[PDB]
Amino acid sequence: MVVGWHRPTRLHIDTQAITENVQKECQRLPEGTALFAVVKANGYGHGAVESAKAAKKGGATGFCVALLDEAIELREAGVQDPILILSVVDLAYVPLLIQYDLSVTVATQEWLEAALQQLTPESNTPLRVHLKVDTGMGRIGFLTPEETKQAVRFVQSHKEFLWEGIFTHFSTADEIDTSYFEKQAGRFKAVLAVLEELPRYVHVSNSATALWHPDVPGNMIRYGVAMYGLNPSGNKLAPSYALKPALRLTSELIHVKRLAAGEGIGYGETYVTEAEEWIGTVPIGYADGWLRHLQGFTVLVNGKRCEIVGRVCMDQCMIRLAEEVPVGPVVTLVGKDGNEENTLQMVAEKLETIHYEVACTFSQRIPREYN
Amino acid sequence: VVGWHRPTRLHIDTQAITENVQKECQRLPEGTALFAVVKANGYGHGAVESAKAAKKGGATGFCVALLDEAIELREAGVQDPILILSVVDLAYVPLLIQYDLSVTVATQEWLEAALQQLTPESNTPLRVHLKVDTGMGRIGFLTPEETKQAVRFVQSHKEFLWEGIFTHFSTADEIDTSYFEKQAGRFKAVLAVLEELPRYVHVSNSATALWHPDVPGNMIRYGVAMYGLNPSGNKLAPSYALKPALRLTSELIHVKRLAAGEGIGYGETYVTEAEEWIGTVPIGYADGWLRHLQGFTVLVNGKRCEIVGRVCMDQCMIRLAEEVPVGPVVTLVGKDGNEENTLQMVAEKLETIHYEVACTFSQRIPREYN
Ligand SMILES: Cc1ncc(COP(=O)(O)O)c(C=O)c1O
Ligand SMILES: Cc1ncc(COP(=O)(O)O)c(C=O)c1O
Repeated sequence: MVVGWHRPTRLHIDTQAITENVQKECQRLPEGTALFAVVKANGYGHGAVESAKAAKKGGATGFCVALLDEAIELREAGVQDPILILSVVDLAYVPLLIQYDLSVTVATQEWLEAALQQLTPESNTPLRVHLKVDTGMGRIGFLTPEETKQAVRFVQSHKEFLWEGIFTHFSTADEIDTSYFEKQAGRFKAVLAVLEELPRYVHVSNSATALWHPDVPGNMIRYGVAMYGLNPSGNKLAPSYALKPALRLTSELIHVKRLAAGEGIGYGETYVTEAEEWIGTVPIGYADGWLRHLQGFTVLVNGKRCEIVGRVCMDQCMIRLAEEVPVGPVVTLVGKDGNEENTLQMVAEKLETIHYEVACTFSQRIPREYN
Repeated sequence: VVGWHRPTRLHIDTQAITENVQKECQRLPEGTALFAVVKANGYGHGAVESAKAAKKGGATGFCVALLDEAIELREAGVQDPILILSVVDLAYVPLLIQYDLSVTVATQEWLEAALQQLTPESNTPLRVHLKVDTGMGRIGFLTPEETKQAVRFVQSHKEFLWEGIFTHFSTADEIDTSYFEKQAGRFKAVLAVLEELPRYVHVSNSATALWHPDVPGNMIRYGVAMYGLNPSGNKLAPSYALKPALRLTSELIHVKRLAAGEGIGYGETYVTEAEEWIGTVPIGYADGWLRHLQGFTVLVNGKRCEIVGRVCMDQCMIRLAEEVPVGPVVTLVGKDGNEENTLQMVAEKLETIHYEVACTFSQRIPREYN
């Protein structure tokens, strides 16, 4: 697939915003605490490499990725810092981990026992492994205190290995009620407790934890959404410091026409003109990530809100303009214009999801520009 | 970034796309041509590999939405006619000319302006396809009086060619054919002022081709049907057996048994009602597998497995029946045993149409062909 360069639709990524967002968080964490920038899913749709480079200038000394291929892309970009693949890697790819000196998470001894084989008798390239203990997310990890204790000692029983860290992940750190959270921490504590040695990286925090549960054991935080300026808790809580939106979505009217009252517009004729109306055509559709369920949403033109009317097409949608306008004026889908602003949170709410998903859904067909 | 190292894949059955195009071509007046619309990267399946498959099947032309897309096709070796269905900014007229691409024209001014930039020259015309708006409400000339001036203008200057004219139906798949007839009537009008017609007079898409085969015109823009999807969703039965060409797969990468009353996934939305085996599948909403796919069930060893707990950005959890090890294949879309998952179903869950599900599957999921 290609990216719509010759089309007015565009995604603007304010890099400095990321940097600012990262710097400010670094300032609120102890001097013995590292900031790892998690840029998975192509930097949550903003672009990994750039998010990665912007995150570094802010104080980040490590990176968190979700796939082997994503960790490799960073290396290929010149990223020379620790990179942690947040999930289970296929044994068939162990050698790749050694080649790019990537850090992997381990969730079972089975993987480690098999990983040992296919691993040089004494390699000068030990495999950096972070053991994940699952005290509540229910996804992956050891359900120790005993299981981890066995995993760790096994990891140290072999020069082929090198355990960089041990971590857990909270499922409700963005929740008003903190009862469940406190339980996960208990399970993590119960469990470093059974050990006698600790790796260099003991991490448990994500954006939400870092913002609302600061006084929590650990020396390294995995900073995600917050660095792109998005409130990790939707609109349930206020960040500890003013985040700064890094994503803007722009397009332009490429056709403007007046329709008589009583005319149907779009598929299924879900909409019918109520009177003389000015309808403008915008070159962005669901195939670009501007989902169909966005119909009643309003975008910006010349500082005024305009209702998308009618079914959102695959490659475009229609907005009822306020007053007659030529084609060409810029249409702000996400971002500020005049006294009005469209937040990714707003789009998420219209879609009944979280901005996490909205940002990740924006197709690659939409060119991203960084400044 | 393509996740080639992740056990998650998208299987495109090109032979299927080919067969779908063929059967259409056979029930077609034959004299009438079939143009394969492959915008949005072949509706998520891959534009080039789809086009190529549709040509083997009988397609003698292509429909794209973006100038960029048309150039992908050309640079890929496609010498057949490529029609850009949207309006192309004037500043890119030279490129249309360069790659000899057909362009949609929905206004008079565009034509008058493009003329100046055109010639000055006497070599290759600008293949124009005029579009009248008789209902959709999107782009195009909205009266028969207009377009008349258009074709009149186009046929006057040797810079253009007027390769065709068309319109687009908005409800060609609704059981109620009311609004469909209206549009057909207006496009009828319309033609009923022109004393000549261009090489192509297209009007129908998947839906109308499948249910309104008797509508006038000599070429159809075959869209979703070639991909094996019911253009009406589940409202009408396809005029012929469509073979879906898309399949989505992955595999279990972590299996475990949880105690009763154990929470799973963000917000702790799911709680074990008793000891059970949970599975972890490497695919989440960042791949297009949306959060609202929560209650949905996938297939492993020919058995439904409910996706429990929240869907994460990169993966999700499923409840397994028997226990079992890591490695089994997970069919999110397709057949497995006697069970089957359709985009339709996936569409039903998300509460939208398969068109959308297809186009949302992230670039991060490797497409494999055969
Ligand atoms: C294990 C893990 N930690 C941290 C993050 C980041 O959390 P958040 O994006 O809320 O800050 C994610 C990223 O994909 C992750 O799954
Ligand atoms: C004008 C036109 N015809 C055909 C296709 C739609 O064909 P189908 O409805 O079969 O998907 C498209 C979409 O890109 C198009 O807009």
